[PDB]
Amino acid sequence: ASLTEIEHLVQSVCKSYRETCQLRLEDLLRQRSNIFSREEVTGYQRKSMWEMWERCAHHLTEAIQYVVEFAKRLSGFMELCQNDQIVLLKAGAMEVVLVRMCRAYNADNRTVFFEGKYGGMELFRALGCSELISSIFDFSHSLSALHFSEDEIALYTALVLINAHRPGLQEKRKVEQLQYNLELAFHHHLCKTHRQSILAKLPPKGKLRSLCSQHVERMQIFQHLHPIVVQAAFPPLYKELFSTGHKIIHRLLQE
Ligand SMILES: Cc1c(CN2CCN(C(=O)C3CCCC3)[C@@H](C)C2)cc(F)cc1NC(=O)c1cccc(C#N)c1
Repeated sequence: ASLTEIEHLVQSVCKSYRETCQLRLEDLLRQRSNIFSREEVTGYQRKSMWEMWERCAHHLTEAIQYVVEFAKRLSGFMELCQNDQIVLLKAGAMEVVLVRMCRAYNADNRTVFFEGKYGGMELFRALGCSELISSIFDFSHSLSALHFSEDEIALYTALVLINAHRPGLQEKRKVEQLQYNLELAFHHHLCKTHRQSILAKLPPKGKLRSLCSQHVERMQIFQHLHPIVVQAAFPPLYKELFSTGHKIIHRLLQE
């Protein structure tokens, strides 16, 4: 790629992201005074572990589905073979969702948007995975310290997804070339806006992987203790991507 095509790639990624956000950033910031009362928080904490897991699993499936659309809209992704399309989504989808969580994070009061209002991490105590919750909140705290623009989150999450080191890629070189162009795009936009300082502050790739594997771990614990719940009440896309016990992704991609 030459320079003018890199700048074209920057706009293409920013637009693909814009069209595939679960909510506009405005909508998330207009709601910041809308906070769960002490009684609604006690309601969340008195809920059973399995109902809370189901409501979070449902919420994650919606977020993941917008990430699939982002991938379908992302320049060059549909050109990869279906096997690498699925390998990339299987590994990266939760990661992009983890990065995207910071838009719904309010670092003043340390609350997150969840089912219509903002609450702190004590909302999720019924999950019984307080370590993972703390890590997500801290991760989201770190990303918010960097004051990402929407364009930056667009470019960063594109690289989070288009990772040519994912085990199982059949056209590894074709993914590396796409990855290189997106990296060029990202770094060009950072340079043009005088934001290269954030390069040293981005989370290591082992942190995003750590959060994901912890998600799979705590969920496998939960599913062991409640196997019918996951079978009966968890969204199919969520079970495919994560549980012990490629086809919904297949159809999401075909459509
Ligand atoms: C809810 C939320 C948490 C809390 N966290 C606990 C449960 N979860 C798990 O993974 C649990 C850990 C293992 C199983 C479930 C996450 C889903 C969420 C942190 C955070 F930083 C942001 C959010 N909310 C959003 O990001 C959000 C919500 C609605 C719309 C949009 C948009 N656009 C974004």
